[PDB]
Amino acid sequence: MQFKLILNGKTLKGVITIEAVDHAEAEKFFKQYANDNGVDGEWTYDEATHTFTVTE
Amino acid sequence: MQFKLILNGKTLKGVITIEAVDHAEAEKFFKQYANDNGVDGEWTYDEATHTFTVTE
Ligand code: NI
Repeated sequence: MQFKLILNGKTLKGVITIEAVDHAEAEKFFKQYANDNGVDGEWTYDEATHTFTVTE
Repeated sequence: MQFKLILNGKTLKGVITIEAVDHAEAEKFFKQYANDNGVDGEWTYDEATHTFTVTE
């Protein structure tokens, strides 16, 4: 299902949409996306939006 | 499966194990647990242990 992640970092801004199976898959997938492109921070999650964000 | 919650709060420390259906309902049980018992802070998640943390 549709899960979204907002990469609100220093240099880069972003919004990614995926169709992962659940909160579990979407979560690890986004931990790895943010890590691979160099934004790491605290993760916020709204379950009304199915939207993760990571803020630096 | 057994999901865990590490409550790192100013005064209170805690560790809860529950048997919620998935990462989703465990995380919401832990969200409404955290406010219901009055800890507000930053959440990190370990997928090796099935273990949430909130550090106030
Ligand atoms: Ni999560």
